Amino acid sequence: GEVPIGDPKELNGMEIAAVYLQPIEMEPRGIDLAASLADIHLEADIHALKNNPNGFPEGFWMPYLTIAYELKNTDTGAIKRGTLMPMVADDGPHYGANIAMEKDKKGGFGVGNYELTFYISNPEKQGFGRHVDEETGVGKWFEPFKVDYKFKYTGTPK
Amino acid sequence: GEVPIGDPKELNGMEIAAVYLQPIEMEPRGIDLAASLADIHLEADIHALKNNPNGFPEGFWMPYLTIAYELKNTDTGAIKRGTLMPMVADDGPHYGANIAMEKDKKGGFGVGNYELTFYISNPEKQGFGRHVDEETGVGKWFEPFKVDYKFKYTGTPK
Ligand SMILES: [Cu+2]
Ligand SMILES: [Cu+2]
Ligand SMILES: [Mn+2]
Ligand SMILES: [Mn+2]
Repeated sequence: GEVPIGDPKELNGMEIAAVYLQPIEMEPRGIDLAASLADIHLEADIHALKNNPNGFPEGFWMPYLTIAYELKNTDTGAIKRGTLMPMVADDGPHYGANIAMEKDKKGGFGVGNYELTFYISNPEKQGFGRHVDEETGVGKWFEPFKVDYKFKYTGTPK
Repeated sequence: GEVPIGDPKELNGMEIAAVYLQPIEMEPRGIDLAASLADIHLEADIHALKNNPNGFPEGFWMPYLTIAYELKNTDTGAIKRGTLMPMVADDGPHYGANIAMEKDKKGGFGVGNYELTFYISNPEKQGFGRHVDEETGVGKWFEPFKVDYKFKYTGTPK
């Protein structure tokens, strides 16, 4: 029951797609918003492309990325921010977070037209190294960037 | 060059193998022992097996693992410990560390018969989440475990 969010982007040797589905229960507790307090679960699917400049195989999950998001309702004008934390599900690893939409007590996060922005920084920010030697070395990481999406939130799918 | 260390184990839905190379110049700087001060680059190749109980596709590198090593020289008795940090090379991500062997003056880490032990803890120790709902949930993480290797160190590869 995954609803697609806009069109996927291909940049910095990665494919960056967005989806959302029913809220999910995550361990460890206390890091994420609880399932009952949320309406959706946002996910960032980031996998390596062909000939990734940082040495990642095609289709491999891009790990240790630092992802912040910004969800804007174009109609009501409401904006919220958070972070997508790394986790694994039955369809493998991803970056995600439970998000309150209708249940957001501030309001203006119900059914409507939206803009989603990711803010991604490379793995070195989290202590992930890379070889730079002649034989096995890879190229420089990307500078912090962002990708914009546009989608229509049709309501909670739970 | 790349010299293999012992047999690769199949434990806890993972293929765990060990190899060592020539000292690798790594970035960012400061994070690892310098290539000029080292004699080998110890490596731990850990990927998911078929039917992984924690949702990881077959072949995928297992991320966010805490790997501590204990390299002991059975002839001389000299022990040293450290941790293998995550990094990427042109053939993909792995856990590695530059190690001083002949260049370590504090012990007898020269050519001879060695024992290598990895002490691996699950991704949840570094704040890696997992879904536990019925629809998209995965199995419980493995408890901390050891894997043992026996090899003969022949010197710096060249
Ligand atoms: Cu998730
Ligand atoms: Cu390495
Ligand atoms: Mn998914
Ligand atoms: Mn290798």
